[PDB]
Amino acid sequence: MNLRAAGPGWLFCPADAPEAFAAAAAAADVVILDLEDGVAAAQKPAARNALRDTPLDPERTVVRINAGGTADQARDLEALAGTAYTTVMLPKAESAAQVIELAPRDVIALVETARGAVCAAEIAAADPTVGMMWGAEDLIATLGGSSSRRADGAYRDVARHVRSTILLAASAFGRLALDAVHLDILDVEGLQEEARDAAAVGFDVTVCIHPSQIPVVRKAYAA
Amino acid sequence: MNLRAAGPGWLFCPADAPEAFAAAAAAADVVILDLEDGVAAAQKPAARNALRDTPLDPERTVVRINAGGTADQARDLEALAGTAYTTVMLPKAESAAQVIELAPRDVIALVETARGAVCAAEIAAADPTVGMMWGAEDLIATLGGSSSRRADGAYRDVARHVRSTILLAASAFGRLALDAVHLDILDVEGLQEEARDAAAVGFDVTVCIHPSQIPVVRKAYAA
Amino acid sequence: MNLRAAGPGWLFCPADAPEAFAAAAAAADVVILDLEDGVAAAQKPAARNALRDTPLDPERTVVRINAGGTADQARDLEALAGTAYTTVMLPKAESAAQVIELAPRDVIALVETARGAVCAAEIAAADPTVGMMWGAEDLIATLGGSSSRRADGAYRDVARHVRSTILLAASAFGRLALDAVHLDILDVEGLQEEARDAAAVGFDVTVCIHPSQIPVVRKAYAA
Repeated sequence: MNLRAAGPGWLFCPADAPEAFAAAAAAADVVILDLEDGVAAAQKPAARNALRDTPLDPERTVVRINAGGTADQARDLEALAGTAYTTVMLPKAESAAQVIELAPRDVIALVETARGAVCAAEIAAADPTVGMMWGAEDLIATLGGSSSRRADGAYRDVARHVRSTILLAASAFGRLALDAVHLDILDVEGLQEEARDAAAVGFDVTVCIHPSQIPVVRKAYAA
Repeated sequence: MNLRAAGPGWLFCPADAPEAFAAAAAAADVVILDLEDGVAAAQKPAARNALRDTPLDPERTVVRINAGGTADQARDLEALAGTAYTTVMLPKAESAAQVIELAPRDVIALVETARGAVCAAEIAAADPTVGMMWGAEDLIATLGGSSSRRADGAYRDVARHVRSTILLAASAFGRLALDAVHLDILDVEGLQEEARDAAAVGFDVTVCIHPSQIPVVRKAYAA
Repeated sequence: MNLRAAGPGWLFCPADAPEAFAAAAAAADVVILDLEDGVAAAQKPAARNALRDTPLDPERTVVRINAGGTADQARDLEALAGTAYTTVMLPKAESAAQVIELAPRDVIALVETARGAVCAAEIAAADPTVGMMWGAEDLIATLGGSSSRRADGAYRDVARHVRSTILLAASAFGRLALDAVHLDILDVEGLQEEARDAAAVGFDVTVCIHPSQIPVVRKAYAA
């Protein structure tokens, strides 16, 4: 894809909700159709049919698949064979090997565990990689913690550490850098603060979970 | 050991003070009997006899030995042969090789130098490792600095950087993560702040230097 | 050189301004004569003649050359052959290989790109390296960003992350650690804050762009 030519506003859309695909695509620069956490276990088969029967522009759509080694991932790759999509987002990306095994597709590696952070440069360097993203929620969960943000709302240090790690790793290997979702959708002040910072430090994209976030991201990345 | 089954409150006890061993063990989840800085050069021989003649429960006790390559470390390992202890804490841990050479014992690697930080993942991955700890005092000392904390009491950036480095490295390799000692014992406010943060980001343990710290650690790690 | 014996106040002096070399050397502990950004494309040939015809004490002077693989770097190394200088500062240092290729000279590697940060330990370990420096301006520029500092004047997280990375990498390999320039020359409050922090965490040097900065650096590093 020409991912860098598309704007900074990427938007997750659960793949079991095809009646929303068209609105997502007109609201966003790029849509991430999601087969992992946006979709309940029981509705994943249905998401996979929707992925095949309701297409979006493949130059502006990526698919978030399930994690390395899972049965769900194998079922997802089977469903993708029926589409025109070329670019997948790998959750819980923990090794170069997990990226390589997705060739010949392009991969955005979403690093949200300790192992992924420690191996960030190896992941970024892997031949299929075209982008690196980070997520604070599952990072804190898999570390054994309870809260990604302190009381005043700033990320805790380890999240801030991983953020920089992934920005550097992506940029060292010429990859797109994607900043993490702002989970408090109505907190537009917080999102503006993060997206302006993201833009200023050289993130390419801030990923969004609701269409209302897109304008604020696009404005933050203006100059 | 089943270190994860024991609580979050670990407590250093100088090994030259056997009259205190029993009180330490009833106050703490785990006791670290110390052969390094808690004991003066001249009293180390005596600590080593105390280590042999006054035993603690080996399921709930670890021994802090001296650093790699030192004569003191060799004398410590000789004294440990006479005990039931299985798990040692290696100060100034700087390489996988320093951990490997302690096999077949289990090792908590205490990283408190630049080299240890740079090599954190290699240290964490080493087969004997069961835990990773960090210490800010000797990190700053060996870097050539003078102060681990700024005027408002927060750690300086490099300490905060090492903290996250060791949390990630431990968690990437399935190891226990131990947060650094709060040296200002009477500053219970500061300890509560650090331990609640430690718990929230997935530290398993906060290490203590005085029995009064244990309750505050155990409460911070509650939920 | 005996770089550690010289003071903490290093000062850049554009190499096209030889009428200023003597004043720079009396104002500073060490002078960095600059062939890269302090000198415009058209004046570089002239800088190189000045470097040869107006000598400074080689025990107290280093030369900032141009980047790896550039024609300018090759012209710089040709000009240096005519001098008594032994120690060069490599901008945009990105690999051990870029340092090795400068042997047998001593090298201060100035890390100011993502690749340099990711490869910091490899760079520090390289045999010619005697020092590591970082720069926030070109780090942010090459990452694709616009601002190294937030509104309240603190560095953005990625700069703070690289700072610590380079301090650790230098110290892990016994190298001098050089803290980044304070670009707002008249902001002596900001420089004092950074230099006192630098000194406290074990930086050896804070690099300066104007002679007025030297006293404030030397006082910050006192004890």
